[PDB]
Amino acid sequence: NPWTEYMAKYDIEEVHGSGIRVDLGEDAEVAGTQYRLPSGKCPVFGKGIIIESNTTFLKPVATLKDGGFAFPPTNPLISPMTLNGMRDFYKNNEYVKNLDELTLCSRHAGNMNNYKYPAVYDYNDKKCHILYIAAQENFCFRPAKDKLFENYTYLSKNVVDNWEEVCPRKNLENAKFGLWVDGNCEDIPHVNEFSANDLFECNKLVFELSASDQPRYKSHGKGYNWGNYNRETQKCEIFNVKPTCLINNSSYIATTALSHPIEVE
Repeated sequence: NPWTEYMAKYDIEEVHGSGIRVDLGEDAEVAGTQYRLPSGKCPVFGKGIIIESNTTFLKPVATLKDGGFAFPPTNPLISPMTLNGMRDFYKNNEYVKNLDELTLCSRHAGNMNNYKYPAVYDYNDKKCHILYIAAQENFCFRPAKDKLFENYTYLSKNVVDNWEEVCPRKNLENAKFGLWVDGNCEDIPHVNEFSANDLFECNKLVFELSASDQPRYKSHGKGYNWGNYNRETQKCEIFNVKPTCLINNSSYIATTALSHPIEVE
């Protein structure tokens, strides 16, 4: 199989290793009590938390419906923090100061106190928001990809510093996910067809069906994490087994729950 190295980043069980829609893949103790928390190794592009009721989840947590999920204002301001603020903050730490923006944001969040907070990096403002609340679905709320969340990036304490190399980001244009069989890339045999107006809607549906750690209930990255979008027939072909090759097909764009809902390569 000549695709093995190239397709490794799409083996989501291995490279991410946790829930995507809801990531609660590890446990940590804070003062004699066991809590679940995000533990996936890849960033989740376009993911945010919808609350319905009229205020962003990146608003600071209340000090409940008054506020959001994020760290409350501190002194000096640890959250939110700009990329350049973080680089200045850590400018004496050669192991941290040159990290990519997402890994930096993850490490920054994890530098607060066993149990390490997840984060969201917003590419719009170039700000890292440490999330005080690690819950992702229930205040009633749910995780989602939305046009408003497009530049948000949901980050666990475990985001690897080489995610650029080993994690999905972009959708693959003119390409269809497949299964390497006997020296040839074959179609995924069974797919679950969801109609979708565009790639974004397909990416949002794959995310909705993807690996989830909320209904000892961990997904470990298993689930409907992939979709082939036929842009001609407007079908989001969703499946739950890892792809092991690509088929060239101008009609398709290959997406994953982790991938950005818009960017193509």
